[PDB]
Amino acid sequence: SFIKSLENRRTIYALGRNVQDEEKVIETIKEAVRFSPTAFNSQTGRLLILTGDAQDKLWDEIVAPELKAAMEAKLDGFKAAFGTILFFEDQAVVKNLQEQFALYADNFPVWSEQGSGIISVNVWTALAELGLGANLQHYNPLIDEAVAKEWNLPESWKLRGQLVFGSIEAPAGEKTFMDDADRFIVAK
Amino acid sequence: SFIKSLENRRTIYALGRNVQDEEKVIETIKEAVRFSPTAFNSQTGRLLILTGDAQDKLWDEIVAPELKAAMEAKLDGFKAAFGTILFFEDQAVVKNLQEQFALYADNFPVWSEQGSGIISVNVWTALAELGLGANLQHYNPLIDEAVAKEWNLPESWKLRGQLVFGSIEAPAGEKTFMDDADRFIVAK
Ligand SMILES: Cc1cc2nc3c(=O)[nH]c(=O)nc-3n(C[C@H](O)[C@H](O)[C@H](O)COP(=O)(O)O)c2cc1C
Ligand SMILES: Cc1cc2nc3c(=O)[nH]c(=O)nc-3n(C[C@H](O)[C@H](O)[C@H](O)COP(=O)(O)O)c2cc1C
Ligand SMILES: O=[N+]([O-])c1ccc(O)cc1
Ligand SMILES: O=[N+]([O-])c1ccc(O)cc1
Repeated sequence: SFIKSLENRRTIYALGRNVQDEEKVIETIKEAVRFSPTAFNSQTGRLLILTGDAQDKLWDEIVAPELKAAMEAKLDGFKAAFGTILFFEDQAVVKNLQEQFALYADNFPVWSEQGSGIISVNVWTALAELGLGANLQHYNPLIDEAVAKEWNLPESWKLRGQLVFGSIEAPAGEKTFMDDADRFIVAK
Repeated sequence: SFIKSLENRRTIYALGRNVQDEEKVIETIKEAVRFSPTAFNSQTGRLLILTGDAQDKLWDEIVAPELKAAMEAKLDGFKAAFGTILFFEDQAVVKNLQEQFALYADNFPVWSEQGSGIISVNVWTALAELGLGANLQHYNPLIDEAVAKEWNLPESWKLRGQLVFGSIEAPAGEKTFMDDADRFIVAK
């Protein structure tokens, strides 16, 4: 059931590294992105998938100093996770679409952002089906350059979000929902 | 399989009205939105679901004249569908979040757009699981006011997309995919 899959996906902050099959996890991440729709089939999403030492480096050597340097002028729960999936949008593709179809120039950035949300939650949900939890963070644009430098990423990759994932060590908290009447109108 | 569900969702342009259980369709649309994540659980998405006479009115009395009036200075494939789901984002909620958390003021519009993509494709995919096809159009902002007037929608609902849906009358066309090596980087 697809609806059940959606419902199974939740924000999980308590994450560990009790992950049985890392290759399957990577395969599933790629498939979730692969089968996600994008305007003009532009496929503007780009991923950096960090685990092990790279996961440690991101949070200890990049995020923490950047935050501390920023503040002045506990992230250990994130580091404890199995990995982080950093989602970017390729601005070179966006810009070329704007040039090729000048009529829709304003739309491509919008559709690109929508596309980021799309692939982020599809991956999030696919991981949840594997029994893994995740949470979505936004330390961009603060960590952008350090991440690009560390992993030699093209300048055209615009960081949009970081999905931290791993074994579920504590359940999701409570969540409320709007009144249906306030967000759905059905007309015959 | 969630991955299979993703793969089953495709753009279908040839749509009909051979829909067996309209109530189940409506239920599924609501559930897909309900169980979609949004920043701060803000639930900014709003839907207008048109079928029957309303579906006819949208395309004959709103979209076509607006387009023709615009051009001067065939949509029948869309009208032939069973319905249209118009996705909006509530700007009143966005603006209140900007006020309540001024630090993240710039992020909420971005996260709202991402949220629109998210609920759009979750609905799209849930409909596909029911055996229904759909396609996603963008005649906003051209039809915005006419739609708001016709169905008495709040001014704060910002139209983002229109998902046309119905029975599949012809299969999806061919689609290509990027090289994995050009969009996924895995680091240990
Ligand atoms: C576009 C988007 C941005 C989000 N930003 C953050 C964030 O920066 N930090 C965080 O901890 N959670 C973030 N969230 C998680 C939401 O708060 C969470 O999904 C929502 O409260 C619903 O809870 P659930 O994910 O358990 O279903 C974000 C979710 C979405 C869809
Ligand atoms: C954010 C977004 C905007 C899109 N805009 C349009 C559009 O305006 N008109 C249209 O016919 N298809 C539109 N598409 C459909 C894409 O072209 C289509 O999803 C992509 O080519 C992949 O094909 P598929 O949907 O069969 O998987 C849009 C898709 C997304 C995700
Ligand atoms: O014709 N159009 O306006 C389109 C067609 C496809 C698409 O992905 C976006 C816009
Ligand atoms: O603390 N934060 O920065 C947050 C927390 C939750 C959220 O949905 C967005 C931002």
